[PDB]
Amino acid sequence: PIGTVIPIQHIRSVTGEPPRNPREIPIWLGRNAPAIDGVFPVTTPDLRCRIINAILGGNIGLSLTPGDCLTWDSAVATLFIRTHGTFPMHQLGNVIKGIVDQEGVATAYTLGMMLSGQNYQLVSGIIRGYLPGQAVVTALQQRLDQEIDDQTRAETFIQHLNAVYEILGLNARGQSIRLE
Repeated sequence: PIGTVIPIQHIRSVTGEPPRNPREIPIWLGRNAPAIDGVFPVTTPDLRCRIINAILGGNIGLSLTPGDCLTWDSAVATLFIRTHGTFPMHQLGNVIKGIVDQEGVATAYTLGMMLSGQNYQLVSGIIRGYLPGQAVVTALQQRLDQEIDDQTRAETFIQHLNAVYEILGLNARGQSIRLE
């Protein structure tokens, strides 16, 4: 094969194979995508796409093509888009609602902006409402807002998210796991 043969099962091991529904798999990916990227260098667009579909194996129509999956964000979004008939930014509210509940605000934010196509702010607005501790909400709203660009806010949102999870020292939900 030209490029790199997909270890796939290695990747699936990273993701931990499909979760419950197909409809979950999109968002599910955006979580696992970086992890997949660990196994798989996914040095081509081709690769990226073949991984996803190969993960899920029997996914209805999420089976993207080696030309849509150039980024993980586009693919993950599209698989969800597959199952939810696509959205006119109507759905992102609900999309955020589901992941945050399941995985947490940081991840949901991530899918939401991917699903939304890098207009984080809308997804973020819903997300914001999903923060664990008001310190997190406030602080995030403060620093992540203040970023160097609009998308810098997009980029570092989760980092600040995790950051506030750091300073409050949570895993997320205002736990304060960290010693201090």
